[PDB]
Amino acid sequence: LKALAMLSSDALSSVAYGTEQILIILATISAAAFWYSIPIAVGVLILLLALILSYRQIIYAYPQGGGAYIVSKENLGEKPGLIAGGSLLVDYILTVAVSISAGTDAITSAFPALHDYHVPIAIFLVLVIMILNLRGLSESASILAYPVYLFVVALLVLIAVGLFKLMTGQIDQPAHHTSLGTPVAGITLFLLLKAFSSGCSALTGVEAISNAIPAFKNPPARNAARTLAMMGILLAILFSGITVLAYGYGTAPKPDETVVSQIASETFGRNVFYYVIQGVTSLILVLAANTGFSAFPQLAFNLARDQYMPRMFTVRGDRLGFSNGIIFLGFASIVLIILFGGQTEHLIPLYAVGVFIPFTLSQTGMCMKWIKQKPKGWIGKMLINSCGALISFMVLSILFVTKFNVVWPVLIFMPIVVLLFFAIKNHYTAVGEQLRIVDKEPEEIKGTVVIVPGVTTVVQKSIHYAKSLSDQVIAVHVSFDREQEKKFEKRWEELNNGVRLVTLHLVHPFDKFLETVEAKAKKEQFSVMVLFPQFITKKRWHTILHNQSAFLLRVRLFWKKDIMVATLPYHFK
Amino acid sequence: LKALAMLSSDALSSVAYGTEQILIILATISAAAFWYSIPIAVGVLILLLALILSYRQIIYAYPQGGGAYIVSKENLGEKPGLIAGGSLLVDYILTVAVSISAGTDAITSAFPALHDYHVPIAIFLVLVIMILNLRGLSESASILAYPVYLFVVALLVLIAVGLFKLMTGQIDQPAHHTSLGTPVAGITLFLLLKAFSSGCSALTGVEAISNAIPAFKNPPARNAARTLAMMGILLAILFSGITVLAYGYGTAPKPDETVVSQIASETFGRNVFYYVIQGVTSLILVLAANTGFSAFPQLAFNLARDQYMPRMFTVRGDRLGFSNGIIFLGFASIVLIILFGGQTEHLIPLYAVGVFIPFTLSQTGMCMKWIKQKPKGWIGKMLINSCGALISFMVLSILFVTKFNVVWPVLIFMPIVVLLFFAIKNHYTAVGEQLRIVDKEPEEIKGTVVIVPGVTTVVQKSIHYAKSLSDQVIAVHVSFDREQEKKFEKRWEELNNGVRLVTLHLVHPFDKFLETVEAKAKKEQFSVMVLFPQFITKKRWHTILHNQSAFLLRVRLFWKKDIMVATLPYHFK
Ligand SMILES: [K+]
Ligand SMILES: [K+]
Ligand SMILES: [K+]
Ligand SMILES: [K+]
Ligand SMILES: [K+]
Ligand SMILES: [K+]
Repeated sequence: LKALAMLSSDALSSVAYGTEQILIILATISAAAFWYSIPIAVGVLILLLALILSYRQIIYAYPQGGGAYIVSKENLGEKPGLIAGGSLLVDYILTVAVSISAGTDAITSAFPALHDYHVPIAIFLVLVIMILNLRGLSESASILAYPVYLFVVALLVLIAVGLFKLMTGQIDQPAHHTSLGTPVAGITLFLLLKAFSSGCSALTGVEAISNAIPAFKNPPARNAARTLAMMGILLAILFSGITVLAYGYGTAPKPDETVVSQIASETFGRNVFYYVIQGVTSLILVLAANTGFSAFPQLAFNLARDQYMPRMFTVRGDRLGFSNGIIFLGFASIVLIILFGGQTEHLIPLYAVGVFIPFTLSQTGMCMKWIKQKPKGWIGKMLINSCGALISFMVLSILFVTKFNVVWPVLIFMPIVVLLFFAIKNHYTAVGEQLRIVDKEPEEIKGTVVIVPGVTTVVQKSIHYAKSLSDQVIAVHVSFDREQEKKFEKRWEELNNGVRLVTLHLVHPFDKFLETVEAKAKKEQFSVMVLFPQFITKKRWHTILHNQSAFLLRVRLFWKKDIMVATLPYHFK
Repeated sequence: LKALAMLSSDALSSVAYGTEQILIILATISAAAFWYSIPIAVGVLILLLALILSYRQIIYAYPQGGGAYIVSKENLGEKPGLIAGGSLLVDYILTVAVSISAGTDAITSAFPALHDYHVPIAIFLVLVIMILNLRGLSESASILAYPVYLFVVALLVLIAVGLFKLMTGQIDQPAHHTSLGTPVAGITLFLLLKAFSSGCSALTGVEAISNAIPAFKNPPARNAARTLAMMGILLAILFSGITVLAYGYGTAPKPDETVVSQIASETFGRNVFYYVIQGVTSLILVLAANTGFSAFPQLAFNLARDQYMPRMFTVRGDRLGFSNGIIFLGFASIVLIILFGGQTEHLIPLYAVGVFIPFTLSQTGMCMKWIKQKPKGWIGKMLINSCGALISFMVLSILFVTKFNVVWPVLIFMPIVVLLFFAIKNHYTAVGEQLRIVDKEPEEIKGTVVIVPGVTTVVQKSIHYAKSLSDQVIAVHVSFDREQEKKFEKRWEELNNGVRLVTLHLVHPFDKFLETVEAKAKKEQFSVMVLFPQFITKKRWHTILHNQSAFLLRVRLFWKKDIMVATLPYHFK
């Protein structure tokens, strides 16, 4: 069909948290008489129109379509362009944190008795999304694509009946502010732009369609651009309908419920249809967290090349770093939920800074790319991108110069990631310049000893493979607290074996024996090799509790020694 | 010297949380007119006297001295005796959780501005104790032994000056209840015994001196018994002094501060000496969490024998399961802090149930051991242990029949641990009966092939070791997205090599090639062996980002195949 839902779930889920909650909280904490919801909503829609035309330009200029990092690096260089990668990391961590925190704030308003603990509902929803991305690995075409349609039709029919109730001359909240003009004391243009900055976080979703272009099965232009156009107009009318209903009634920002909850409550009764609205909004915020997890590894893959991430992300979702990426994203999301509670009123400036550093850098890089050449309608596209850069930059600077008590994790976390990316690049240059040389051949050692550490079928199998693979093999076993080691040697010899054994009488005597046999290795020009066994079950749960003592301990011991180890599996059946 | 501090830190740290906070909370939530602090404190001291004489009996009967599990198993059997192990696990998890939660509740009363977030101070203190037990591994003789002395002398001089202020005829809180008699309506004997149960958790520390007997360097009897006697009398007079001061003033249980904070505040001003009391009480609660971590692995070692835990705990602190034990204890402590907040008002019945299942089972097992024989003063020791069992059992049943909204993790978590211990014992019996047989020798395969997966110094070293160790060796390398594989074979051959190569054109073609070469292994009676390289750095941080793609992926691939692998280290220098 179409399948725009895996990206529209990140886009149009912001009609619940960063729209009326944060904006109306700032307007009430000024003077408790708000009427600037409609002009700031129109200003946010104007900034949305600027961003959707700028990303139409970026998609029409890149059919490859990797947005917000590749353009920044290739049109800014190295020291910038990489900060776009760091801020997309902060945006991914915070989109799963903020989407889950607003999901719990919209699920502890249908059943408000469990609002005492709602930090450990957030960690539970992060954990079930992390599990269903790890072991389930669904990525299906029904569960990820039906609730966005249900949400759009649900909020549409709610906006229809709510504007119908606000119409036909009926008052449904007799307390109501003015309509036109009537300024209120204690309100500056600085505070109005403060509310415009904090309420600008409704449009943090178009980055998802600019960062997840491929698998369209058509020409890339004129199709994904029109998908982005439909998503932009749907977010526009949805956010405008929710803010015109919240200005329509009283709708104070109560510190236990959201704004869409109060809209549904005073619109269509307490509990008849209201439960499907809170249900579908919790589901949509959960799917937005899933889109954050799903769009992590494309950034990780675009940064693994050019030697900035660990190298393991080069396979693009063939399960190497997808596990480590999912675990890191979940752990940083959980520690941010813990540091900020299940609040979704403090994390919104963090998430907006994390999404409006990449918009700024992407627009500046597109501006420099359009100032490099003058091909086709030059000054118009240049002014569109530069004005978008200006308005995103003033949004970032307003969100940074205040709320500085919450955005200290960005100022800490960004130079750590930039310094680490520089260190990984320097390390891979040093490895590529020290390694990849032309040398000679070694001694051609022509002789190898095989060491193996009760008389057991696995022990006799491993010592048979030892005698097959080499000669002069040595069996050892650690002996303590009794006299049975002489009895063990006795029953060994007169039961099965005739091979050589040199027992001992824990780590320290073992590394002493290995150091002595390494002393009998260098001038003798003969190498050394230790063979281990491994017990392998069938039920896949007994990976623990069988071999993870000797294996882990002696593999930890077997560094700085230059002795090759080997494992032989038994595979219990 | 003496060094009783590593156990007295768990014992006499309970003068801050489970003494006046919980007891006075229950007494005020009845009727807000409490005078039953003194009789319930005397009843708790009588139960302390019973427990200290019963543990003097257990220590005098066992110079080996492993308490609360070994006596329960060897005098009750298997299905009981093991529940003592499960409840000591719940007691260790909850002693680190409750000690850290009371530590934060006593550090957000000296500087109360940071009382907004005090769940993430608890996780930070659990993490710094987990780190200082993992990598630091201090176990010193000054940092773990000076603050217990400082705490005892601090609370002693505070109790001295506070009773001096309550004396010399001066009122320091003009609101004061009655002294003798004067009953209050809304108070039953059921609620008085409820307060006795919830306030019985002051004496949850003598288990630490009953579970950590050795390293005394003397005769075991008459020395550790007198150490336990001094600890018992110190907890007795300390808890009695704190409760007589809290009855001396008003001392309501305010929901932001502790009881020792209000005692110090109305006793010796707001901030002159009061900061050293809150400092030393936070330090002592931190050291009690450290004692929980330190006394985990002795239980783990007494349960690893007799085939109930994973086998890796047999070395008794030689760093095998000490890491996994510390990580599990920290993770379960953190998830209990998260589920219950930084409250230390809900977790106290959980921790008291977790400490009063083992006291009950230990006293019942000692009673059956003293009913087996009639050696020396039979009926007196029998009645002492049976009365201790009765009073601990009624404390457990009162704490279980109410506060059932908080002790559902015990009723869930205990059959899971008992079922898992039964499953591990059954699994080791099945392994011991299927393995350890007498069989014949295999084919004596007499021929082995060596497989190794750019032309590199590590590649040429590994292929030289391959040619040295065996013949007919095969080099493979995965080839994709270009034509250079023919160029790679070309430059391989006319640059250095003359060995055999069979290239291919990710997991699926690799396991196809391994399945085909395994098909060329069985009727041919020749085995197969894959050699890997490993890059080893010097700075110890580059364990990641070098080899953890191919190693992890293909070792995951190399199950169900019966093919021995081998790693060869480079060790960058
Ligand atoms: K979202
Ligand atoms: K985003
Ligand atoms: K996104
Ligand atoms: K404690
Ligand atoms: K204990
Ligand atoms: K303890």
